[PDB]
Amino acid sequence: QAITRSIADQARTIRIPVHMIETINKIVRTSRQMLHEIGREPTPEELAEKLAMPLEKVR
DNA sequence: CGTCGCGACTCAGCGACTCTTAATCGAAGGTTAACACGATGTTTCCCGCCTGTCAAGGGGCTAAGGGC
Repeated sequence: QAITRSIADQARTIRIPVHMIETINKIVRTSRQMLHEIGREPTPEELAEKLAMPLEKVR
């Protein structure tokens, strides 16, 4: 928890927030699982509904 | 009358900064526990004060035409 709490801040050079880091990690994990099971890379508009979040927020 | 007890000695050894001078084209890949109030900003309208139209009215100044 401390590494994930600190890696999410002092790793991007811009100090991305912890919740945004976890959201982008969830997005990349969903994209990886889709590439592994479904097939080709999904569109960014599809990842918004794949995680049950706003379509504009994922963009 | 020898050496060794005890001292320096310089020799090796080990580390370490630059790669002329202008130029042939711009970006560049990964790492994947879950949730919760709280205090902290973010973003919309909504009136407050104020700013800017053109208009209406008018008068006052300027000037042009007519009469003696």
